[PDB]
Amino acid sequence: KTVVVTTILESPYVMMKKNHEMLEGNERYEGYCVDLAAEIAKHCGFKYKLTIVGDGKYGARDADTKIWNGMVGELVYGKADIAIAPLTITLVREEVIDFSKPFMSLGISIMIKKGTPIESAEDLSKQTEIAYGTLDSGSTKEFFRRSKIAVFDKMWTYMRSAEPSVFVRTTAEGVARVRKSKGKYAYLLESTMNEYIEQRKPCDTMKVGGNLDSKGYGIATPKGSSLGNAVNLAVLKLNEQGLLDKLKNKWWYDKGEC
Amino acid sequence: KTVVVTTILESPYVMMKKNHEMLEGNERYEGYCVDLAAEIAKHCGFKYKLTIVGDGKYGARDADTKIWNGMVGELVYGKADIAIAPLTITLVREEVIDFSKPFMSLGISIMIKKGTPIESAEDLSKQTEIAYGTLDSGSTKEFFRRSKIAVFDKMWTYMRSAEPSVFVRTTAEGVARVRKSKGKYAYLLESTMNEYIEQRKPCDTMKVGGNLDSKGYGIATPKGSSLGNAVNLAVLKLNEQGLLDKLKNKWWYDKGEC
Ligand SMILES: NC(=O)COc1c(F)cc(SCCNS(=O)(=O)c2ccccc2)cc1F
Ligand SMILES: N[C@@H](CCC(=O)O)C(=O)O
Ligand SMILES: N[C@@H](CCC(=O)O)C(=O)O
Ligand SMILES: [Zn+2]
Ligand SMILES: [Zn+2]
Ligand SMILES: [Zn+2]
Ligand SMILES: [Zn+2]
Repeated sequence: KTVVVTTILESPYVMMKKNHEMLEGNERYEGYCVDLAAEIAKHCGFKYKLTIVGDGKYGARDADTKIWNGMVGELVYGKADIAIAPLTITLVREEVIDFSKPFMSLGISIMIKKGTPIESAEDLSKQTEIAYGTLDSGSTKEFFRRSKIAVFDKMWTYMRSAEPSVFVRTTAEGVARVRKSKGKYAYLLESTMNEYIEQRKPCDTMKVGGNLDSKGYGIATPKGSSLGNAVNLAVLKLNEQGLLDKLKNKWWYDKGEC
Repeated sequence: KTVVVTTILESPYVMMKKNHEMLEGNERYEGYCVDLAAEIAKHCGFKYKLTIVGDGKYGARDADTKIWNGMVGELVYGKADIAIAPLTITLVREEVIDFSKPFMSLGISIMIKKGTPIESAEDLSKQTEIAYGTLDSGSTKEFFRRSKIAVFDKMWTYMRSAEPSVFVRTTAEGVARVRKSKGKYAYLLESTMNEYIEQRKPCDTMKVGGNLDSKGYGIATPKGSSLGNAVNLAVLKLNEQGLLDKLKNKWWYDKGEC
């Protein structure tokens, strides 16, 4: 059976090839997770189809209904067999889906427009002139809502009540807002994405301060999928062989234009 | 039932307290893994006894007999219920034991005596005046014994054939060898241990170069153990509370004396 892979359009993980209208199926896409999907499928011995998550979301549970959206939702409700995307391993997600060992490390980080007078999360929390926000329906927002760490809870208190809204629906929207706002919007997003964007034209953003936490992305499968075990062994093999490092280099740094 | 925890004397993960005499059982020990064990035990709801691996090794499989030694062997042969130690997640181990998601990241690194004229692994490989080696029965030696990277394979060819032997039985022996060889021995070990030692008196070693790979330590249980699931959930939770970040600062940065 063709394994249905859910993923998300997020650079440089999955992107539309420039001539994708003349290509078919998996060939329409390129990027880190496209290359990785090919390798996981080869080492696990399955055929597969890449499908972009319909609602364009990573995955969170609605607080009132308790329905999961995004890629998590496609797995939970049986629409996809596997997710190969920059999907963060979290405890609440682990209650409903399974994750491989992580294939890439990351932490929450701060993106500013160059010259913004902020060097840290503590800096951000202590002022109001520069607004700051995070992506909707993702692990970064949930991180702040739940955190018991003084500085991060102070940030949550501000963000949840800030008007106009400081949350964005896609990473690209957040990045554009940073670039537009003349230094008055900072964006909280994962270090991997922050680092990619810093090396992309117009080279007008940068990552400041240390990461706020330390986690990783995992390949996710529905609970009790037969695929879980083989996928995990494939991730370990590819790490040890050096593939993951090679792919990071290909899509981040060899890709660099600043 | 009291859970038998296997671990290994390795700073700053598990150390006999200087002062101890009036202490018994688990109380004799201190360290990152000692603190982590107490947290895992509290979140999983079990009592436990810390035991130091009998053969003082992490664990490797004998090529001729296929018997596993070290902490891995203690799990495989049913001599302990769980290992809580800086035990590297590897493909060959995952075939015989289960690991939690990683609780700490590390990479292979180079330790020199300060002033040694080496800045990289490439430097080591291209010369012969300065000897170099690694720990026996651990993941670092296997890394080299398997690597296809030109520089690392060149290092392997040298190390496996060097006389006298460049391999050591314990990390402490490796560190002593660096300290007392006047810059003529360099030691390959994990970044975590290297960075700890660099901030300890006599402050005469340092980490040079970047890491050679990127991996993680996991909590290990015997295949199919009934502890596995609860332990993984606990590592997830401790990470998201930040407790793991807190213990890292306690045992690395608060321990600095240089
Ligand atoms: N390519 C790689 O080597 C990346 O793999 C790793 C790794 F080896 C270690 C870590 S430590 C950070 C926490 N480990 S986790 O991401 O599996 C996690 C996430 C949330 C709760 C508990 C544990 C990270 C990597 F990505
Ligand atoms: N990687 C995140 C999405 C990005 C973010 O939340 O910053 C997740 O899995 O939800
Ligand atoms: N962490 C290693 C031990 C130290 C080393 O090999 O450098 C292991 O689990 O085997
Ligand atoms: Zn391959
Ligand atoms: Zn004593
Ligand atoms: Zn606790
Ligand atoms: Zn033998």
